[PDB]
Amino acid sequence: LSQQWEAGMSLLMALVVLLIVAGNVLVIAAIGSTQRLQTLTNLFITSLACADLVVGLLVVPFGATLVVRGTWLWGSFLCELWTSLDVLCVTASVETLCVIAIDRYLAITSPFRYQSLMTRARAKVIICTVWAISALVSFLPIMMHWWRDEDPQALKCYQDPGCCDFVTNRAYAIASSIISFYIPLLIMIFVALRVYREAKEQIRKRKTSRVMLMREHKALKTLGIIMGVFTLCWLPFFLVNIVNVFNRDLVPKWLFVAFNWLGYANSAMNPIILCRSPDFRKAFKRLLA
Ligand SMILES: CCCCCCCC/C=C\CCCCCCCC(=O)OC[C@H](O)CO
Ligand SMILES: CCCCCCCC/C=C\CCCCCCCC(=O)OC[C@H](O)CO
Ligand SMILES: CC(C)(C)NC[C@H](O)COc1cccc2c1CC(C#N)=N2
Ligand SMILES: NC(=O)CN(CC(=O)O)CC(=O)O
Ligand code: NA
Ligand code: NA
Repeated sequence: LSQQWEAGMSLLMALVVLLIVAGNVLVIAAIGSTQRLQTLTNLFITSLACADLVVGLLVVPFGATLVVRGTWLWGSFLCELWTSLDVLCVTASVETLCVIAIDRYLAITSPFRYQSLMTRARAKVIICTVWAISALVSFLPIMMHWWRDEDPQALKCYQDPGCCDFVTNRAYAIASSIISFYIPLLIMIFVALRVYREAKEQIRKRKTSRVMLMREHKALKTLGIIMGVFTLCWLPFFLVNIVNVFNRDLVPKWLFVAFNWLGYANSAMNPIILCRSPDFRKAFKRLLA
């Protein structure tokens, strides 16, 4: 009966990996094969799809083995590398979303300046910077062991290569959460709501025709959906992360795990959301025979 749960979960995990990996490869292949999707924003979408792809290839497969076997198989170094890459992908995702929000805000409020100053290459640089900042805030604190807690339970986990629970001290939990997630999220949300306001003002009445603006507004809607779904998927984990460093009894392990998997599920969601934007849909239809 533990074998039918081990087999039951193995098959389900393999399908999660397939969906994440194939969906995000399909997004990247749509953008790379279609003139109409060669927009700056979609370059930023590429960054997201990449973080999702690292989630599907590296993070979920290690994680599934933890989930179904109930112990860590891969030794102490890969435990730390896995954790670091998990933390990095979440960080780079929320920083890219906050950049998309700011970029669009500047695009709609200064279309002339924006289109005369932004390039495909200058976007690729912003993206690079994002991943460099994300890797710094992610990798460095892990590497330096600034996260370690001094409780015996924590110390027993750290001595056991078969334990890979991210048991951290309070200081690290709060500070890493602020810097990796809560500040870029709050900024993304504030700025996105202003983009939404300004778009609304504009269609109501730019020299642009109202039909052209409505088409601009459909593509902005896509990005807003991705942002709201990212918020719904990750905010519970981050709220619970903080409750739990203050009282470990408030959040049982299996529940903590469930919240973390709702975050990982975000990486399946974007390609599916993109399926309903018209330009992406067309491209997916062509690509899949
Ligand atoms: C009118 C006065 C109202 C003031 C209220 C605003 C308060 C803070 C709001 C946003 C912070 C903006 C932080 C800027 C950090 C983003 C850096 C960046 O790289 O932006 C992406 C780039 O612009 C892509 O083209
Ligand atoms: C609870 C999640 C909070 C976090 C949120 C993050 C920022 C998202 C900002 C705005 C929503 C974007 C979608 C805006 C949709 C407006 C489109 C509309 O007009 O509604 C139906 C339309 O009329 C039919 O064509
Ligand atoms: C298996 C684990 C627990 C590894 N999953 C990590 C989670 O997906 C991402 O969690 C985080 C992302 C960024 C910053 C973070 C963070 C957790 C903490 C803490 N203290 N700081
Ligand atoms: N045996 C090894 O290769 C690594 N070891 C030690 C470690 O990962 O810290 C794992 C173990 O002792 O179970
Ligand atoms: Na992501
Ligand atoms: Na361990």
